[PDB]
Amino acid sequence: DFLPLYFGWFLTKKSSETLRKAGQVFLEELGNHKAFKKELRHFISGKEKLELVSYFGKRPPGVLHCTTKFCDYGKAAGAEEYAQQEVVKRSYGKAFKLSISALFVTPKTAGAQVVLTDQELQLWPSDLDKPSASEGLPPGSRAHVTLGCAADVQPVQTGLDLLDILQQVKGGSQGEAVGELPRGKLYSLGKGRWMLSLTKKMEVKAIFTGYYG
Repeated sequence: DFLPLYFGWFLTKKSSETLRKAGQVFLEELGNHKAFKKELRHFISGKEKLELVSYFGKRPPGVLHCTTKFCDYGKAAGAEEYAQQEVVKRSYGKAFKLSISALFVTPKTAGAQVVLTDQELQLWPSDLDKPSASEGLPPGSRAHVTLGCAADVQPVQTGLDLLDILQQVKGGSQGEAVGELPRGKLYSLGKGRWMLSLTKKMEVKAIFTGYYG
């Protein structure tokens, strides 16, 4: 009896359209921003302008999601232990509201930061060999929605990318906002990394369930 490929919160059609459009507008605004344009060298080693919607060409086709535990049908470490928790079984098929606090972009991925409630944090995995990228950071900090990936990148990168962006804000290194977009303040973390802090947290609805490929 096998597990899904992964468990996660799957956004409603409506919420996915909303966040998807938010991400795309952000990519069109970021790519046109003069602060971004003057840093293109720290972005692509390739003078004309980069179109980020095109740059992030591998995108989710339909509904968006926030992954909790990648299971690979039970091949992944901790997959069974995770799937067996009462809270997971109990939460299966239930609606949740997810709060997105920021949109981000690196040379590798574009995504949205999810800020989990403590209830939702109960559905966040407690891995038995923790990532040194994750470590130092409050649990669930890795929670995100993938918006796009560059050609050579696997969408699991997005999470590592977000933890990286946050490792720096932990060291108070985000620095001074270099711009004001209609939705929030634009931060340049360097190394091709960008973060938009939303003035107002987007709220999205999603169903907690398992995806089987």
